[PDB]
Amino acid sequence: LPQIPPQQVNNTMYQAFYWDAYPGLWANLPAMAAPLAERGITSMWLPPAAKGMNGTFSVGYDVYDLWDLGEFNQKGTTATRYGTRQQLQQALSALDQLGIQAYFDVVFNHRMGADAQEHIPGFGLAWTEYHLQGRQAHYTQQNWGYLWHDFDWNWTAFNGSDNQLYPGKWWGNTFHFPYLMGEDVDYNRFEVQQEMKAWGEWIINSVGFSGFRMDAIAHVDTDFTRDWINHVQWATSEDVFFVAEAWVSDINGYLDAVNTPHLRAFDFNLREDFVALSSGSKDMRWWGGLVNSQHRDRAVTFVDNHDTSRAGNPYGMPQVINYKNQAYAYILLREHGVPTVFARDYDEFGMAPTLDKLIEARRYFAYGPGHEYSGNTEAVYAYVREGLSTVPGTGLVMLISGRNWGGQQSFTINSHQPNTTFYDYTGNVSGTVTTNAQGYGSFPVTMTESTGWSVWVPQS
Amino acid sequence: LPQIPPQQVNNTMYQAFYWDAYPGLWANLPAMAAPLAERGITSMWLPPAAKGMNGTFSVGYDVYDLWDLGEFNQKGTTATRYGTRQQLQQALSALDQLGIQAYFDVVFNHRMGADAQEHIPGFGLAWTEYHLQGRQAHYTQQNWGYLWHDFDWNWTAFNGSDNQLYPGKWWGNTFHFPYLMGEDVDYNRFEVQQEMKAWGEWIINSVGFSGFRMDAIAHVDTDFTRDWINHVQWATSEDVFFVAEAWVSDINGYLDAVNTPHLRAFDFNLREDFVALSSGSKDMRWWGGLVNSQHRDRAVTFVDNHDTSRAGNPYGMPQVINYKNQAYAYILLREHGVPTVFARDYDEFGMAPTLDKLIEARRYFAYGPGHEYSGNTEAVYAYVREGLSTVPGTGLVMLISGRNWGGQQSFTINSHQPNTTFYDYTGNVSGTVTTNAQGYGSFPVTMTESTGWSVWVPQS
Ligand SMILES: C[C@H]1O[C@H](O[C@H]2[C@H](O)[C@@H](O)[C@@H](O)O[C@@H]2CO)[C@H](O)[C@@H](O)[C@@H]1N[C@H]1C=C(CO)[C@@H](O)[C@H](O)[C@H]1O
Ligand SMILES: C[C@H]1O[C@H](O[C@H]2[C@H](O)[C@@H](O)[C@@H](O)O[C@@H]2CO)[C@H](O)[C@@H](O)[C@@H]1N[C@H]1C=C(CO)[C@@H](O)[C@H](O)[C@H]1O
Repeated sequence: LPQIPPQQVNNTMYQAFYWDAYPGLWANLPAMAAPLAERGITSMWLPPAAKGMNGTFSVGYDVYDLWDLGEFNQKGTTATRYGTRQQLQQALSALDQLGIQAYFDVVFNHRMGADAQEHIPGFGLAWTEYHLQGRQAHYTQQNWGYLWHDFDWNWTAFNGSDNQLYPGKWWGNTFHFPYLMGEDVDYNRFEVQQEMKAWGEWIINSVGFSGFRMDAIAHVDTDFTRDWINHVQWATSEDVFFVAEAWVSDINGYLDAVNTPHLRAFDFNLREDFVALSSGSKDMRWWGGLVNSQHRDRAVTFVDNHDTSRAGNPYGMPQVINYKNQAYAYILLREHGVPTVFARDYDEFGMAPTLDKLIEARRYFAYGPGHEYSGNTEAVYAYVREGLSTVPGTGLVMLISGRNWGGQQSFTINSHQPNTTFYDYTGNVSGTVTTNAQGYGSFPVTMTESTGWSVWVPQS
Repeated sequence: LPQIPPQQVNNTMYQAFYWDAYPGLWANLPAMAAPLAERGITSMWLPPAAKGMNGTFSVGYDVYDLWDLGEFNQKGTTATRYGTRQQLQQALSALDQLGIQAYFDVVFNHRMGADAQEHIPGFGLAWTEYHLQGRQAHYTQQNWGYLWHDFDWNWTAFNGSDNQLYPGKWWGNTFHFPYLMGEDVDYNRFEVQQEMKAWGEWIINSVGFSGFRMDAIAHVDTDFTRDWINHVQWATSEDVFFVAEAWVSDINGYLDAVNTPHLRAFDFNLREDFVALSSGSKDMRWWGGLVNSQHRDRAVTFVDNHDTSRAGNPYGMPQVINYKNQAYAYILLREHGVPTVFARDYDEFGMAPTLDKLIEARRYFAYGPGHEYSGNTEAVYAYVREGLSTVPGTGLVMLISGRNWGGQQSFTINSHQPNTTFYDYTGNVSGTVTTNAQGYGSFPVTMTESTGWSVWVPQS
């Protein structure tokens, strides 16, 4: 396999959970991640790891105490759904030896599970008194100095609940609607901003994560988001990875509003093309999405996540059932974006036998400039990676069929590698393809759903 | 002085010329560069280095042969205005030794100085026959292989001239008007595109430049522009620098049209604030500029260049007569953008003494998160750099007067450094400032033109 200079290895993200998945994940995470690292996964998005209101039953999004990573006895348990902090720290060390960066699912927008009610003057009853043992232990003046503030999480830490404002509050400068659920956190209050900057430092520099997936971040004040990202980046030696879950109509607008070069965003709109792909009738010449937009460099592409694919389909999203490998090929091999392999696809749906080779194709071959194919048809999409002049053996000519016909079809494509012989890394088409002196070869693809993708890369 | 980690040192650019300046620059450049390296200049925008139509009298923008860097006798001289290519290579070696990156001023849009005319069938005479001895010497099949194409630069390498298209030609997809001057090069021709890629690799990997100032590039086909940048970036092991001279009304839309993360652009709009500043009557609360836009991270800021500041004022631009040190402070110490120090200001106008301390202020202290100041007045702008937690002694509190009243005014500002004693690195205000437990100090600034900027930094 071609050997890539480490600093140039493509980042391939793996979402290491789906809904209700993997109770006790932390203990098992080293084993799960060992083969994934061999394939070419270089980062995993872990489920929200902080204590949530429903204890071991919580997936993590009903977050209670951001400073309690399965360490303190609260909400009925010490461990989270996934395990104790010790098991998490050992998981992080294992992933570290394996070369994998772990991203934290931070839930900034809301809190749930108050320890007691309060009477808020001029308002009434609210579930706003939060005790937060983990905060008491780690958010101390000794640890954080200038970022430490003596204040209690009660109703003055929140904008409000049930889309009603608490006295003297306002929702903030939010790109989406401000209120989603729970007790909406007031990031217009200075002491909360500073504590969150301290927590971001703790997660990277002390706990040992390498980046964040930012839950519902478009419901959160945009100025705080920018200032917290900017603070954590300046505060860390590594280049920390930030990806927004900004599930809005205009994700380009959201990124321009936050206005930090460190923030990426999930490509929600590219999925609509995979929805069309699943029909088996999509015109394979047209592709939209963030990854073909003026923010394409800041795109994090995916096929499904725990909201889009979930038993019962609770958010009513159209499903991506068919042609899923062609969808994964599209996100994995093209030059732009950081792609996400979804655990439910790899694991539960059992797509690992075919996905394994696509992760390797991205890992060891998808390098050099990218080229679109003037010869795309209504039924076949093709794409080229030149490869690396420095690394002979890189480059790829990929083809995907959006039809279930049977048989093959071939396309004359310029690989930009003269007089080079290729072969199909996927094992879907047999034989070789030899290019001519100007770089062109005749590459086939199978016109089926089940095997309708091919990734031709140069022979050893 | 604070010791900044090598990979974190701010980029500070110096445009190493102005109009008609420095005949024989190459021999004198290492001498000029050594003290500037000490102050903190890290990159130098060098004048267009390729042979021009006007020989030793060519600043370099009437470019004739891009492969002739002063190595071949054509246009009446072997050496350019700035020297031989031997003397250029020696200057680049010395810059390497000083840790200074060199940026090549590439002139892609047009050619001038045709050797003979051609009778274009169905058009008439045109000055299109380019002999190009440098191209004969270096653009060879043995040197470049796949990128080498056998063709001569005659009328079929250009789109037209005098805003008139040649037969079969179109102007291309250009953001600005396509025609500026000379023989407009056809970048919609494959062979011309492929040759320019070869040349880009040559400049970086063989001559030893580190980046590019892209002349008149809004007039050049946007798709070539993106493809060239991306090709050169992939073909270079180092992180190559690219700044566009896109002198258009909507620089944001230009950078979105080219759509590569590697391209920066000059912030022409911010200069309009410095024109206002120069009057002595600017409202210092208000600032525009690309550096304050959604493309701020891709801004290259400056006060003047060889087009805006020139004897005779050839393009009718308003001049920044006064408050020039305040302008420089503004572009040098704020967190976004890469700033440019102009040789005409440093040298001819004698600003070196004061610019020396503001360059050192950027090199050594301008790190960590930036913060705007809520208490800006019509007369005073202020701004804070929080500094680095890992490097004690960094950070700064800058203020700039836009008034010439005399005396001093003090401003209560959060420096984000508790219990810290500051002093004015510019020496314009005597004494020290001591911040309280929460980081706030009372920072003075002189209300004058000639001394009205202060840059408070931590005592050592
Ligand atoms: C579940 C999901 O809901 C919201 O997303 C909606 C978008 O706002 C809309 O644009 C709409 O078109 O569809 C989306 C689904 O209705 C919300 O904005 C998202 O942040 C949210 N996803 C995360 C939020 C959670 C915490 O409240 C979790 O429940 C969820 O699993 C997260 O992925
Ligand atoms: C000198 C300058 O001319 C053009 O610039 C104009 C802009 O296009 C307009 O938007 C307008 O506002 O004013 C500008 C000045 O008239 C052109 O676009 C620029 O590229 C050009 N600058 C470079 C071009 C040259 C030719 O190679 C050189 O003469 C000049 O020194 C370069 O800096």
